[PDB]
Amino acid sequence: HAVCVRHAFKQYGSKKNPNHVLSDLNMTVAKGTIYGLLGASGCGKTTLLSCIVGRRRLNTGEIWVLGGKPGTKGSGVPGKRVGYMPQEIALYGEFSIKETMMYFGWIFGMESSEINERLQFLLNFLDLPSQNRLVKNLSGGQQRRVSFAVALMHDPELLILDEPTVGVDPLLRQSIWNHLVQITKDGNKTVIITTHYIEEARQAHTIGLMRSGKLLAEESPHVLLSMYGCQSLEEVFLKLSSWGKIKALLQKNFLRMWRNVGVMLFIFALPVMQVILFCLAIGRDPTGLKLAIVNHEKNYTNQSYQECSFDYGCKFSYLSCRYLNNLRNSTILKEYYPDPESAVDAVKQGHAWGALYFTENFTDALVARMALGKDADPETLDQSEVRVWLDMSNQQIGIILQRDLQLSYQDFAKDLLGACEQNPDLAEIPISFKEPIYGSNKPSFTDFVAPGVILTIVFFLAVALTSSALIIERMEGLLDRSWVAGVTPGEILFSHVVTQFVVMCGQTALVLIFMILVFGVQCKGDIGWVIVLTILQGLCGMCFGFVISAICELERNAIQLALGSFYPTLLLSGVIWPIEGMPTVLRYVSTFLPLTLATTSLRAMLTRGWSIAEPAVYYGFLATIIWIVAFLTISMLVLRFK
Amino acid sequence: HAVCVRHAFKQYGSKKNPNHVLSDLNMTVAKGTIYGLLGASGCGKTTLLSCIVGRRRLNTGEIWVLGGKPGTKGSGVPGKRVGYMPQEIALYGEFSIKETMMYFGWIFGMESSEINERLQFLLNFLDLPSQNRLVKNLSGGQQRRVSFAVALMHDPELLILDEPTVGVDPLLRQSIWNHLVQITKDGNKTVIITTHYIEEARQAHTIGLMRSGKLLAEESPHVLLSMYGCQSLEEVFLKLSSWGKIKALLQKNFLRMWRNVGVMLFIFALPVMQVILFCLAIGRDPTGLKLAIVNHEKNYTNQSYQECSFDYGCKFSYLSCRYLNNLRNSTILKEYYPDPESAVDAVKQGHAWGALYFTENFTDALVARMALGKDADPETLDQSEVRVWLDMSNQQIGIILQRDLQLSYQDFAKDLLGACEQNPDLAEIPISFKEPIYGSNKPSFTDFVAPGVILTIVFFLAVALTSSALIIERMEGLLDRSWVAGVTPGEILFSHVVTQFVVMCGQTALVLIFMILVFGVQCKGDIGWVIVLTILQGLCGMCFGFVISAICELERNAIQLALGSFYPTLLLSGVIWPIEGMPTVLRYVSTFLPLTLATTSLRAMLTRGWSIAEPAVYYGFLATIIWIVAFLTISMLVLRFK
Ligand SMILES: CCCCCCCCCCCCCCCCCC(=O)N[C@@H](CO)[C@H](O)/C=C/CCCCCCCCCCCCCNc1ccc([N+](=O)[O-])c2nonc12
Ligand SMILES: CC/C=C\C/C=C/C/C=C/C/C=C\C/C=C\CCCCOC[C@H](COP(=O)(O)OCCN)OC(=O)CCCCCCCCCCCCCCCCC
Ligand SMILES: CC/C=C\C/C=C/C/C=C/C/C=C\C/C=C\CCCCOC[C@H](COP(=O)(O)OCCN)OC(=O)CCCCCCCCCCCCCCCCC
Repeated sequence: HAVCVRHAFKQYGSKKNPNHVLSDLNMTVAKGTIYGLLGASGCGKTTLLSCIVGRRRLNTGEIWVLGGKPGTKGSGVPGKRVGYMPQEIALYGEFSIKETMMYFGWIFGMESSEINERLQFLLNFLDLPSQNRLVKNLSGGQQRRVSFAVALMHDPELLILDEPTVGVDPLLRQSIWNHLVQITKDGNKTVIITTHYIEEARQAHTIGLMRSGKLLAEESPHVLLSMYGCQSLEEVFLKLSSWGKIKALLQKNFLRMWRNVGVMLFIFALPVMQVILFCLAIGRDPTGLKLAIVNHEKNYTNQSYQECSFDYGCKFSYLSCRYLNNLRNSTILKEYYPDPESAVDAVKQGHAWGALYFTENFTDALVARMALGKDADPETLDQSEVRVWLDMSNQQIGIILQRDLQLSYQDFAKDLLGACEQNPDLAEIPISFKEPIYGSNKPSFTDFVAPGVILTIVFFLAVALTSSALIIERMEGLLDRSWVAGVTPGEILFSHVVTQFVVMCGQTALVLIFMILVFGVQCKGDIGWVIVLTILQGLCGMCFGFVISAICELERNAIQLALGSFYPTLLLSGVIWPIEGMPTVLRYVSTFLPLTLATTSLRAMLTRGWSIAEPAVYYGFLATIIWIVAFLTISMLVLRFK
Repeated sequence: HAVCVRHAFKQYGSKKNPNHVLSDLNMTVAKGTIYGLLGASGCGKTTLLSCIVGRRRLNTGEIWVLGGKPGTKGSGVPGKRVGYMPQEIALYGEFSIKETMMYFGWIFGMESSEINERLQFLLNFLDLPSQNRLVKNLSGGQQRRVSFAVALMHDPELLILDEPTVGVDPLLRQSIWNHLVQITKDGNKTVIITTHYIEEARQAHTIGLMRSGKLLAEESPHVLLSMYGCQSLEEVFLKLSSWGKIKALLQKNFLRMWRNVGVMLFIFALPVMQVILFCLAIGRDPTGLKLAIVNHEKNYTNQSYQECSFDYGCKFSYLSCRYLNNLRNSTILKEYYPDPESAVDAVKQGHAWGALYFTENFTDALVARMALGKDADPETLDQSEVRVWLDMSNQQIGIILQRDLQLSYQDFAKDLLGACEQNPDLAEIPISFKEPIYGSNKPSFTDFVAPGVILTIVFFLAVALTSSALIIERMEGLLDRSWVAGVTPGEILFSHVVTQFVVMCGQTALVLIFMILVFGVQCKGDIGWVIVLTILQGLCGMCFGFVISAICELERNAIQLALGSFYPTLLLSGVIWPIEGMPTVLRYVSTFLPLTLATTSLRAMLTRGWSIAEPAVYYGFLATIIWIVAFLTISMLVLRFK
């Protein structure tokens, strides 16, 4: 007996809306015959076929297919001994017909010599175009013909065809039925055809009519016609009551990316462009700021000329052009106005960032202030000071202008004394800053954000790749077709991890080369542990794509959940601002987030050179390991009940 | 004479590898009969039906349906004079059956009173569940029946049914065919039914067999059988040789998103949550910074207690506990260590950010330095100074620590004199900063990024909503089904712009309220023009969704195209860092980007209170207007050659 289903029962949904898809179903399929299964809808037959192949399980009843229970190692129901043609075209695009044949033959263990003979025979028999034509370039009928040829290549002892000829040319239909008759006759082969056609399954040696989840009758066609006395079948029906699989899967995964230029540009040319733009735009010091200078010790000539001239040695000739000489040249441009009212007006518009206004007696009052110290009259204290009106609406620019205007006075003051043979240490505030313990006196903001950009690119470009791949592959029956072919779920998962591991290693090479070698972001720590931490974040990101793909069933719902969690964690992990800004209550919560302790750990490796032994460094390695385990437990728990 | 087709030549390709989908094709449909079209594949017949309806145009020949050419004057072919049932289920999910019938009835202009009678009749006739059940909750065999009911409800004079009986129970197929032969009984009605199943189109009055893009024979079924002598048709086919339509579309647009809890949360609850997290974590000043104080003038008791006391009046008792009282209590936490080389070990680890180290001779050396002047010996200048070893690996924390330590010395110095009846102005550097022209002396970074975050949320929440809505509709056949109902593309586009405009107004109100009324972000300028500019950036975002949806056809390629331009534009529009830091060549390129000049214009209206008359303000209005027109032009050119 090819198949024996006895007292099959099946339920769907919850108790609120029970669905008795199968109820007390009996079925028998002998060896060497064709068994047509004609049903009204398209659900009971598909559910029965899924129970036969082993995908589903019966609530009550018994099944004996090919010798033993489906998928129990007592028989080879999922494997080379069965031939499956799904209702949908569960084929791979971007695959030539020859490549599809090779992939499935390797999955079935066929040698490459016989695959070519079978391919040539099937191409000659099924009226198909050249083997090199990609499947995505074919029409619906040719795609269905290729899907039918896939189920015939390994010569199984049980064929399960789901509407094999729905719109096939009538001559081709006749040839197909003749071939099925030839292979099934006087042999061990069996065919089980499921169709909505009532009038095509006349050549089936036994017909089973489905209704209300049970077989109304099951007899030979002409026997049914004679016994019920009807001219055609419709009148009778019109009654009022293991390394070869992994190698095959590895060459499929990499070839599914090479034929998508959009995918390669998104996961290999976007990080390179993102890193280039970040290192050129973020963190650098502003370097074009303009200042309106009103020097009343010199005559006004132009808005771009002042003839600031003085004597370098001594005698303190001007001291207003001498201060402006020490001003830093890279970030401040000098503009000249003849009136403090005319210079403040420029600031009130977008023509300057500040005003200076040296008074006409700046020199005399400044010398009389240093010489007569600790008892200077209020008149001197008012005529010897520079009056700066600043535009402090921008925080970072206001910081630079205040820093560069007070720092230039220190150099100016260290030049006045020292040119008259005095020590320059007399012009220093008692608060003296010694050599920094870490870093330097001129830090950069792009060194603070660089650790956060590296981890965010790797983490969230693996959530996108895994969720998209495992969802579009599951929705078109590609996973269910290869499961019947004999590919265990462990082998499906192993190949995805290896493929994703290699991809994330290429991204790590590109991101770290451009950040460090080209744009000169310092790495004072161990380069070996930076590579390990970046990769561990990629695996943690990949494990989050398992959660998303186990919850969401549509692409549009997965991207909302991926983007709905990428934004909040970016603003709480301290990538673009120090973690010390948040309140104490909000600082506790942010620590437990996936990327918070990993960004802190990477920032200490690069900016301070700390090793793995430091508590602040290995806390970012233990935090990723916990989240890898947590993301796997949640994903496994979701699949348990759903 | 309903449909006449003469010499209908239609071809697909680019004149290099042409596909002849149609050839010399003559076809006449007599009024008052049932016509079956029984081709093999599913593309030639579908192409012919699309030409008949009016969707497409031919290359040669004439098409004459119901009086005149389709889609032109002289006929009502696209409208209420035809009834179209597509090959795919083109129904709306999240719609009850009653709501679907009301929607399609309003499209055809029938009164809501007589829609009920048709609904009840069709419900009873087609054996369907209660009208309150959602379409998505129906099975696959009931959605086809609902589609058939939709195609039959307004009582047209020409029914074009595309395989209405795929998985229908025979007891219902008989009733459907009886209804079909009953309505078209010596009347004005015609049915054009196209099937792959030859045996079921026997009841049709006329049959046209299609092959290779032409009709092999077109005669009565019994005449076809008799003239060739065959018993069934299978052997014979073996031939080796406006208001009301806009109102209806607005209800459907506002009900599609109200019935999707995921969509409501993404576009209404995520912008609110994003604004809260940004205003609580980004831009604020660090607060818990710890310092390691070494004070050799006092005894050492604990790591948290030092018993610092002095005399407030005069005589300068300790002057090292006096300076520490002026330290800012908010940002600096004081810790005490016994040795100068022991507190540096705390900084080397993560237990502090700096060290202070007041010497044991600090009080006597400081009072002997300020009381001497310019003649202090080098020994005194070394014993009267505080030595700070800072951790400058963090740029932002390094600024606060240096600013607070230098500022506290000014308040300390301004307190020494003033308590001894001296002029406090004596303790000032000549560089004196007057009152800022714009802003205050303590600017906030979150005020710099807030104007850039408002525009980014609104712009990219419209690219997401517009691209997804217009891609799901087109790929599911819903756009084409309503076009045959008479809904002009002008009314589809007008009702979409209205739907998005109302949504972007609600988003603007939520973002502006949670930013200004709560969290107190300053708004100096006019609030009337802040709302206008924010909405104008929303319309530019929607127009970018037209370009994406007209270029991409799959869901996943629009996601990558949208994200592939979101990230590069964020790093070039000066949202998170001043645009003055970028190199000059990159600065010129960035000003032409969609969001650059708009962010600058909104920042000036918020932080300085500038009006529309300032060039820096209305340049952001001009750039948004120009990019709106450019985006609309690009979408039209793409739709021309595609
Ligand atoms: C995917 C996961 C990750 C993707 C790869 C990640 C690349 C690597 C990481 C890059 C980081 C490096 C530099 C970061 C520094 C940036 C500073 C910042 O972070 N700024 C902050 C603040 O400070 C920033 O301004 C605030 C920002 C957020 C703004 C909101 C934008 C939301 C939309 C984004 C674009 C559209 C995407 C299309 C999805 C369509 N969806 C839908 C489908 C179907 C339906 N339907 O069914 O209709 C829909 N309905 O609605 N939507 C529907
Ligand atoms: C970085 C990691 C951070 C944290 C780690 C982890 C925590 C654990 C993972 C936790 C995720 C949590 C809950 C997911 C649950 C259940 C979804 C699956 C059930 C059904 O929800 C349907 C589809 C999917 O159902 P689907 O199969 O596709 O539809 C049927 C198709 N025929 O869900 C969707 O769209 C969700 C769309 C998310 C919108 C993103 C913006 C969110 C803004 C803030 C949200 C505010 C919440 C307020 C609560 C209001 C309650 C009414
Ligand atoms: C904010 C404003 C920004 C800029 C202002 C703009 C002015 C113009 C905007 C122009 C953008 C438009 C069209 C671009 C062109 C053409 C795409 C559509 C044609 C055909 O591409 C097929 C499908 C579409 O076909 P599909 O529907 O998916 O398949 C159907 C199968 N039958 O496109 C896709 O793969 C989208 C996947 C995008 C990948 C993102 C990568 C981001 C980093 C790129 C790095 C540098 C790239 C260098 C180019 C090298 C070329 C080898």
